Amino acid sequence: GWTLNSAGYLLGKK
Repeated sequence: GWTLNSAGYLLGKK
């Protein structure tokens, strides 16, 4: 699904 620090952190913020 969606990660906390792996989706919006170290990769890109939405």
